[PDB]
Amino acid sequence: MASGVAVSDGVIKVFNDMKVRKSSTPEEVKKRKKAVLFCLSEDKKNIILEEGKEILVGDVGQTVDDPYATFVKMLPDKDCRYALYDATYETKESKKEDLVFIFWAPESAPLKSKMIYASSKDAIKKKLTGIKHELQANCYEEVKDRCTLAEKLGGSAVISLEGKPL
Repeated sequence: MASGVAVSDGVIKVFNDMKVRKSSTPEEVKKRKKAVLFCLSEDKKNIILEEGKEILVGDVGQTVDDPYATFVKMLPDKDCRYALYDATYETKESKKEDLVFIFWAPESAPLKSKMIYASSKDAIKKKLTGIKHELQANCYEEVKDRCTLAEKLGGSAVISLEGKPL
């Protein structure tokens, strides 16, 4: 077995909402996932998503002050996983959102949950179909760096990455 990994479909199901967003009123658009932290199944060969690991956007104003912090927070270097963060920044003109597949691949992760992901980075995109943007890091600094997510929107005119951090 070369490509030891098989998405559970739902990965696309939970992502289908990220690509299309799926909003309407102010009581919904706010409840948008700002970092769907996925993860490998138990068999260690089935790309799936998590249930208790998915940050939103409205949280920034609800109870949370900085979602980007929640990400790396539950993004240890020993837990190689996937993620799709939304570049909800505020440039000198208006706010924008660039879906960036935050590829959490900590080189120091467990080989028993890393050899797959690394060799699965392509299996995942097999369904994503060359996702628009993305960001893969192997360090808390690289993942917990505001400038990092500001490297695919236009820092040249970004007065804020979250209306505060920048």
